[PDB]
Amino acid sequence: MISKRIARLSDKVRNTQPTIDLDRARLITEFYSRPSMDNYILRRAKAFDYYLENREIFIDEDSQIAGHQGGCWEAVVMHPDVTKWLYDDFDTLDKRPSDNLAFRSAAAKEELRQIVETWKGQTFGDFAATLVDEDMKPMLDVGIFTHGISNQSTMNHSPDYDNLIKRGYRYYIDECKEKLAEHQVNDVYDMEQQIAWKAMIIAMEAVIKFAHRYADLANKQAAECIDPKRKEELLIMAENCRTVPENPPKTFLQATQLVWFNHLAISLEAAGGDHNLGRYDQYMLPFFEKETAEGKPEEYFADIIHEFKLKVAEMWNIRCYNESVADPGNPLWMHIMLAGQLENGKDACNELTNVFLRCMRDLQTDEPCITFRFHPNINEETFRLAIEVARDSGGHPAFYNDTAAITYLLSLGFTLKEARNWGICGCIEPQVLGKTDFQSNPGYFNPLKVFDVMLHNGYDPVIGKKIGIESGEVSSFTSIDDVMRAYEKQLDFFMEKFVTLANRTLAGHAFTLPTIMGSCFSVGCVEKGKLLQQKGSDHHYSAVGVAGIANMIDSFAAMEECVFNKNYLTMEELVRLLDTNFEGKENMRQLLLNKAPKFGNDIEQVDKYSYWLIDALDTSMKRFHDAQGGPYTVLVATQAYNVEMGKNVGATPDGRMAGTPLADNASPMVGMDVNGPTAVVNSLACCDELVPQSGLLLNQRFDPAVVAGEKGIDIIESVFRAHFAQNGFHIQINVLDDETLRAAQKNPDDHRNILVRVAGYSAYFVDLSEEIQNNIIERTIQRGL
Amino acid sequence: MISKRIARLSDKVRNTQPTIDLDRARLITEFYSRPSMDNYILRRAKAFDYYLENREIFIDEDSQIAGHQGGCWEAVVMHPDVTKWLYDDFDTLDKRPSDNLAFRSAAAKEELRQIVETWKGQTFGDFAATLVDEDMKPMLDVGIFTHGISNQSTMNHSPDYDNLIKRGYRYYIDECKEKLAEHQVNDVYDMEQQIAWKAMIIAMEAVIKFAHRYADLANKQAAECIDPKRKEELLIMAENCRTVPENPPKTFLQATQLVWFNHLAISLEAAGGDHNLGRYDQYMLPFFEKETAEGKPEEYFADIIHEFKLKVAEMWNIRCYNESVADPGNPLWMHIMLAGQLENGKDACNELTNVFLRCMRDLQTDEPCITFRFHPNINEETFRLAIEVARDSGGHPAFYNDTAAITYLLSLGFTLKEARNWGICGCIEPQVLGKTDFQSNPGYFNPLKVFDVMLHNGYDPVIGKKIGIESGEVSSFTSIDDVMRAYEKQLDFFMEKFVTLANRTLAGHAFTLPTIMGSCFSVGCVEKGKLLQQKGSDHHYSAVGVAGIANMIDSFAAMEECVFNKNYLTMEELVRLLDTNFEGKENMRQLLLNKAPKFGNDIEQVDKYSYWLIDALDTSMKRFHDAQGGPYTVLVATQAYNVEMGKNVGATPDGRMAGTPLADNASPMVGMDVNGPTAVVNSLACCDELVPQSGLLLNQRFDPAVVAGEKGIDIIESVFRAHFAQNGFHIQINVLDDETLRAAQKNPDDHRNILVRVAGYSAYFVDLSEEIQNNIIERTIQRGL
Ligand SMILES: O=C(O)[C@H]1C[C@H](O)CN1
Ligand SMILES: O=C(O)[C@H]1C[C@H](O)CN1
Repeated sequence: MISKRIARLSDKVRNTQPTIDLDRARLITEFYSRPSMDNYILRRAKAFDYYLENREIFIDEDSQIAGHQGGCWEAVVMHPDVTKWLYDDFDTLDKRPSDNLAFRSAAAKEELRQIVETWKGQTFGDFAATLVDEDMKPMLDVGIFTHGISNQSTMNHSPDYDNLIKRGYRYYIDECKEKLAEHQVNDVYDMEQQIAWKAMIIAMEAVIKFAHRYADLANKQAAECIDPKRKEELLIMAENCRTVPENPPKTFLQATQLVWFNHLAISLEAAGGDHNLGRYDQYMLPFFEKETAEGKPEEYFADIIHEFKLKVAEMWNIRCYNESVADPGNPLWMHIMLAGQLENGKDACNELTNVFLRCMRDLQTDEPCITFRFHPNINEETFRLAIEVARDSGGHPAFYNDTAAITYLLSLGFTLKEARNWGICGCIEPQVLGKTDFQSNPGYFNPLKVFDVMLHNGYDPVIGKKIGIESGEVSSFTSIDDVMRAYEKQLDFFMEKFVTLANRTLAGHAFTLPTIMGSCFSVGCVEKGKLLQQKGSDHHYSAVGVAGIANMIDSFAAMEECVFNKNYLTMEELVRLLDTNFEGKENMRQLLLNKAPKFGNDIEQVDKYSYWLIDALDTSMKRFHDAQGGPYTVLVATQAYNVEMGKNVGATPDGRMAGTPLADNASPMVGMDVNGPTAVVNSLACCDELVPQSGLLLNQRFDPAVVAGEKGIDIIESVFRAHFAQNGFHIQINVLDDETLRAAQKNPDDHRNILVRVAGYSAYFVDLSEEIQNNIIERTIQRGL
Repeated sequence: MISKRIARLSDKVRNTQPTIDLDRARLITEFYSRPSMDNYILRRAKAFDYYLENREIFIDEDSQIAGHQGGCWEAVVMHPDVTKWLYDDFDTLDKRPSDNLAFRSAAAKEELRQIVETWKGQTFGDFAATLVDEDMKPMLDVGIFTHGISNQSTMNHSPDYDNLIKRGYRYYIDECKEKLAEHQVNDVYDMEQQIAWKAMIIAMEAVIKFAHRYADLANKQAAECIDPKRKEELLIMAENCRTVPENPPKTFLQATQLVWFNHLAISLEAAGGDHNLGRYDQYMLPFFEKETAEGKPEEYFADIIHEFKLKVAEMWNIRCYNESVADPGNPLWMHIMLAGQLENGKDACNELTNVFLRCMRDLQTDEPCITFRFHPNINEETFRLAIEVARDSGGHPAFYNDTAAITYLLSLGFTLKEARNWGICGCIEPQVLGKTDFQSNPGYFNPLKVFDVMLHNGYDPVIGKKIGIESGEVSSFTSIDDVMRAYEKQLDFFMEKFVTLANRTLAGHAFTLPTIMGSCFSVGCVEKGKLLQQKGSDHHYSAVGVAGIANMIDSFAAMEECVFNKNYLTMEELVRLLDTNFEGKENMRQLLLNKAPKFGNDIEQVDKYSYWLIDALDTSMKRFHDAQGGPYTVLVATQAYNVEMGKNVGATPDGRMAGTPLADNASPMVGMDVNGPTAVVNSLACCDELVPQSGLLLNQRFDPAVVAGEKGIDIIESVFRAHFAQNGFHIQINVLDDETLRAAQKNPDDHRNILVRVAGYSAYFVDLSEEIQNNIIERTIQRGL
């Protein structure tokens, strides 16, 4: 069904081999090699300007929208200034098991040399490493927590697109100028406001210059164009790129061209991801409505949305070799929000919502993450449509409950009107578009490794050493309640090592690594004259990535029913069994696995511990604030860390074997949800899903035959609405066969469009490692409920 | 009668040609050329270490103290990273008319030209240039004021030698380590403290490593040394440099080695000067007594004090070609304080004060400036000795009244015990040693130029632009009071412009240019974890250098006389008189010249205006605080700006002619004090000399025949004590023959040791330009009072 233009654009994205680009690396390295005493924030604006002035740019034949990250299709942009892993991990850059990257031409050496070696020891990531105390290094080694935003900028940019779409850069530039002219330096620290406004001005004029570069390219190409239809596309492009982003868009294409330009510019200034694109069906609606009444047909807009979506799919955010194994498929976590409600609470679904969903019906892209906002008065037509496409084309959208999200946000200090205008930076975490500086990556926390360390009263078998504290020798435990307290004591100590590292790191950013473009249109920054790292936003909070709950819940139900009720074994016998990885006593392993109930089967005796753990985690981290004064929130998600962190957790009492992967995110352990998906969501409702203010990341998988047709929607819609009626937040669907997934393993070339939801992002199954593929195939296939 | 060793050392300093050095310029430029995202304060510290690990060093055979700025005698260390003037003024650098410098090879181009080109547009001075508003540029151009600290660091450092000499660097390193260990980063700005302590550690361990380079070098020269006296010196030097500044010195020579290392380290980290050396006769006394008890003769200390004084006289602080002619001779303004009171108010003189004065009797060096602290209980021997030496030698103990300084410092928020430990950074401004961060260079202010603009109701005629405001039309002045109210409005306008620019600049240092070493032992910095620029000292205040006062006083007298009293002309006629430089009306200029009283002759009619003017400038600047929260204070001192600011002021009503030098500093104008030196100090008594906190700089010359014999060290007291009882602060004399200073121009190489006090600094007359020489020769010669 898709247009021929979109079929070629899609093909270029999906099939051009991704090549490492040296434009940015070369030009940034040359700018920072000019000695300077300019203040480092002004220097960084000026380095951004210099890079956008000299980098390569192309306009592909089929493109109606100007701009790519590179000067060729599928360029992979580099950040040797920020990323220290580009030194340690350099040799595997073009041999990865998750991220197919190639050099263009054995200018692998221009980068080995002239650049990565030149930066040795002086990258941002090298500064971040100096903030890690000696005791923390074993903690990081065995995977108790990770050191987030230590090789990326603070990322997670949420531009005020609702207002930017009406104003254009020149509005904010003039604001900074007006701010600058009435501002007095009375105190040394007042220079901060001067630097911030100036830097933001320099950077906004930089992007305008960048757009004018595409306009001139477009215009030269137009002069040599014989096809009248293309000649007109290019004169319209050149005209668009002289109008926008500097000025308000006049047309639907200009509005998309402004948002893309701004998105792209943010992507290139600093290493990082997770920037959102706002509520496209909302801020775009005046343009669709106007030009539609002018005669333009639905497909005019469809092709633009498709090119727009493909602009994002082409982007990369390369991470250290290790984050690329646990984040396989390279999530950008760049959301577009659809549906939800307006300020006054009435339905926000519109015609453009449907136009967009019908595009996804015809062509799905790995990114962006499409975030569909359910609410009680959601248009039923539109809701079921979104269900249709999640099952059919597969991949998107995930589904989100406005009533749960607005509760989280109000509990975080937002007003009702603000809460109604929420989106995501990251996997699933709610936030108020345009007015939040959400830190999605302080790091991850591994409750199960902490438990492992508690089962040995502070020593770690894996790396053999004392890294925790004495929470209590295991023989002294009278009850499940006694071991709960011993855990809470170990959890409290490690939660505080982690928050110390995270607070230190976010503070260091404030003295080394700005993000100017991402500040410009975050509400607060221009008004206060403070970039994001200097507390520019009115709202900061940090989500702790809690790597799973299922294994902890199950190993605690297993200890209660098998150690303290039925007394099948003391606890010293369990550590010996666990230490010895069940070598021999595999009869006993089956006792723990079958004789005690497992999470996700709507079994209150195991389900009671979900409430307990979410609560201790919330309580433990909430005795601190982050380095910008905001709360620490609970998020349950592992991405591929269930596998990678699992590799470092010995045998757990739930029956899980040493080094085997954990459950996936907040879902039950593989094989244990034997009672259908209404029971899985019923189990998650014992967490008190109004508590974790940055969400429970939930994966569900259905057999495509059983959820076929129109009654098949009714099954999915029921499972959904039942989740939401219990304050469920997020639900995420794969409608995929066990057999269909092995066919793509044996014959990847014939199944290069099966799109899987991994965690809070989607990826092409053939792009994923074989180890990660089998971990997605192990997921439970719900046959109904 | 001075030791052969001190004669040789003296010759090596006084006669080796200053040659521009490229170690710092080379090594620093090299370092800032390695790209780095490290924080710029940490980077500076590491830059500092790197330079100290690779600069050339050398040890003269006649030296017992290690360390020089260069690897040869009289090296001139360059600061291309800071000084913007190095580009625009490169060409004249080696053809200067009051500096006299030379390149060794064709390293003019070799390196130093190419190095400055590398830095082009990226020096600290370039960044400071951005802080000047458009409308301020004409004001700078015609010399209404000066952009202070725009090509230097905040400088003006004042180490806590009293404690340092007892603790060594290790004490402070360990205090940084302890504080770091306790410190939590709970807010982003808490990282400031981490960065401060770490940078101070790096910088102090760098100076220790540097000391070791000298130990290793001295040891090496010991073993090849065939003379057992010099061999023993070298082995002492080596043991010394393994001891200081890391640890508390144990000996007079070590205490001196420590002081010199610290001073020298500060001078090399960043451009600038005005660092004081403390009360040497005080903190050194325990070592002198213990070693004199042990049989060391006076001559042992006399030769260390001499070499130490020469170590400082060898130093350079190169300024731009403009400052290079208004500050002729390269003032370093590095004071050693002598005498004064102890904490309890008792006389602080001791044997070491005399030993020190005896050295100056025998050998005077241009720097350090020596400030003798007089007070009502001062030892009569010591005081009269100090006078003798000021007379029979390049006058160096200038004289300062403790009662007047302790009054200034009390009005500045200091305690009585604090104010007794006072010294100078700058020319004459009082501060509390170890506990003050005094800005001696916010910039100068030209009240006479402001007066010009007032006479033209806001216009500057030379440039024809209305750079000021509407003071009022001169044709409307009913009274001398009307003119005074007019000048006040103009003064307020330009004073606010000046303060705006100085405040912005001092803010600028706090985001670009640290002074780490000078922060280390400033009380407050290590305690608070703040370098000086981040408000580390408990006391910051800023002296506005007011370019003279005499011409203003005389002009207002001349106007009250000839315009308003005896109606010789009207205000419009006076203006035309002035706009034409008195052309064809020399009768009239003689009227204003002689029919109206002048300043410095104890005539109340004119002297009443000195109170009004000093009050107006104080009141006007007290509307504001500096950027660190401290007050602005008045410093009446022209330096040699009376020539270079003179050239931008038209004829004035006191009879001075367009382009003509102003009166020098806080003195009366050439020719006007005709009634003796005792009357000049009575005239300055109508200033109310308790009001200019930071002092009026007073120059007085005497005919050598008159004040000879003991009826000089009896008649000298005379004019001294009567200045002090009248609350006089500063009384600094030069006793040159006037016929001696003319013969010393025809035979330069024959009067190479003639040292004149030229505006709070002191220099050898055969090192000044002719224009600055013939102007120093127009100072009133007093034949007695
Ligand atoms: O690493 C990141 O980008 C964030 C994404 C997710 O919200 C949790 N960690
Ligand atoms: O320019 C300077 O270095 C200071 C010195 C003295 O206080 C007058 N101004």
